[PDB]
Amino acid sequence: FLVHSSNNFGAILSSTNVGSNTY
Amino acid sequence: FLVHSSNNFGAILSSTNVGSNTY
Amino acid sequence: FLVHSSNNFGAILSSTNVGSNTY
Amino acid sequence: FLVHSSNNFGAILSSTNVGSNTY
Amino acid sequence: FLVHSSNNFGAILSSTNVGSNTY
Amino acid sequence: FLVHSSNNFGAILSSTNVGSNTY
Amino acid sequence: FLVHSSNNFGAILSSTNVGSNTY
Amino acid sequence: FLVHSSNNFGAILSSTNVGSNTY
Amino acid sequence: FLVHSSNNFGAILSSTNVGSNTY
Amino acid sequence: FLVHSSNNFGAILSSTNVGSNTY
Amino acid sequence: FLVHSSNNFGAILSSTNVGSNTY
Amino acid sequence: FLVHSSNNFGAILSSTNVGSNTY
Repeated sequence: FLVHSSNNFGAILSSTNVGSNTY
Repeated sequence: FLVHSSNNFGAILSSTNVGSNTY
Repeated sequence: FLVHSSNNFGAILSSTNVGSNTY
Repeated sequence: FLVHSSNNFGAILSSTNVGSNTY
Repeated sequence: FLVHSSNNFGAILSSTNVGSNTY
Repeated sequence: FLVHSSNNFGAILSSTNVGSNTY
Repeated sequence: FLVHSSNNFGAILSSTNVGSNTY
Repeated sequence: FLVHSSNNFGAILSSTNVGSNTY
Repeated sequence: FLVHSSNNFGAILSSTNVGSNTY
Repeated sequence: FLVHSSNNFGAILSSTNVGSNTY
Repeated sequence: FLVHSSNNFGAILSSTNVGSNTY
Repeated sequence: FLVHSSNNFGAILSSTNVGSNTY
């Protein structure tokens, strides 16, 4: 018997930069 | 019997920079 | 019988820089 | 019988820089 | 029977720099 | 029977620098 | 007069997971 | 007068997963 | 007159997990 | 007149976990 | 006239965990 | 006239845990 509940009521602003690597 | 509840009511601002490595 | 409850009501500002390493 | 409750009502500002290592 | 309760009502400002090592 | 309660009502400012070692 | 030279002769294996956040 | 030279002679294996967030 | 030279001849293995935060 | 030279000839293994915070 | 030279010939193993904070 | 030379020929093992704070 497993129960997983996730409730979100809030504003979420996200910025993600992955890279910009010089080889 | 397992119960996992996560409730979020707050604003979340996130910035993530992964990289910028010179090799 | 396991119960895990996480409630968040507060603003969260986060900044994460992982990298900028010169090799 | 295990109970883990975490309630957060406060503003959280975080800054994390991991790196900037010269090899 | 184990109970772990953590309640936070206060502002938390954190700064973390891990690195800046010259090899 | 184990009970662990931690309540925080105070502002917490933290600064952590781990590194800056020349090898 | 600015000169930026980056030469890489070594194998580079990288894994990056950004996310897996429950709101 | 600006000169930017990047030469790469090495194998580069990369894996990037951005996401898997439950809202 | 500025000169920045970075030469890498060594194997580099990196793993980065940013996230896994429950709100 | 500025000269910055970084030469790396050694294997570098790194693991970085930033997060896993419960709010 | 400024000269900064960093030469690394040794294996470097690093582990960094930043977080795991309960609020 | 400034000269900064850092040469490393030795194995370096490091472990860093920053956090695990209950608020």
